[PDB]
Amino acid sequence: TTVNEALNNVRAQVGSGVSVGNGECYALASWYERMISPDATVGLGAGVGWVSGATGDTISAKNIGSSYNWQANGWTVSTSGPFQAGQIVTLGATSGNPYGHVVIVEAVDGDRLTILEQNYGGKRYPTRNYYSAASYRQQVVHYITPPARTYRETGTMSVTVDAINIRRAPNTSGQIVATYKRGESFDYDTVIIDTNGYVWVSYIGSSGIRNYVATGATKDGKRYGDAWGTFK
Ligand SMILES: [Cl-]
Ligand SMILES: [Cl-]
Ligand SMILES: [Cl-]
Ligand SMILES: [Cl-]
Ligand SMILES: [Cl-]
Ligand code: NA
Ligand code: NA
Ligand code: NA
Repeated sequence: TTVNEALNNVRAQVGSGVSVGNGECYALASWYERMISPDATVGLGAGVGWVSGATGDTISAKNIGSSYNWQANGWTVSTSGPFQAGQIVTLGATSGNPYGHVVIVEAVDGDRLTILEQNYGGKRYPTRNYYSAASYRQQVVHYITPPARTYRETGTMSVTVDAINIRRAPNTSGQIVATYKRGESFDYDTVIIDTNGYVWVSYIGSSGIRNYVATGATKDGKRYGDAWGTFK
């Protein structure tokens, strides 16, 4: 899995309205890191930090750059930019939240940052927001720069999000064939569980080609957030 592929996976969370992991800002970053460094034994994604760097056995987003051993896994940390696609970025504390914030940089276009984040404005699900880099950099603490189980199952999925893309491959740049909308139901014959990625369901489509539908995030082989529909 490349940075681009992990990033594409986070992009595909946008619009789901469904929390990754426990809904905190750092759950999105943790999932993202895990996709890039799936075999790390220390770090945020691995759930092992310096006990000295935290208080009350709680995770504090503003301290994520100093509470976890990022360079153990080949990541680099800086207090200076510039912003780059693929970075994890931590932000200082403000009125209301003593723990600050953490996000993922999706893209940079001139002064425009495209930011992927969870639980920014009470919205405890992944969203895409735009910011001015000249403004945003003033709140940055750290810039953190990066370096499937399959089985048969005959089931029916009922979709409980606005829409899910249908794809020709089980990855998030497999280009859209169509979508399934909220409430709609469809049959599948195969389940694919990314160790760190998505639970996919799959079937052979009308034109004889196998199709794949993502149904929610996975981390370390288990669902990491609510499913995007119900199953029976
Ligand atoms: Cl320690
Ligand atoms: Cl360590
Ligand atoms: Cl701070
Ligand atoms: Cl289809
Ligand atoms: Cl096929
Ligand atoms: Na690794
Ligand atoms: Na998708
Ligand atoms: Na494709």
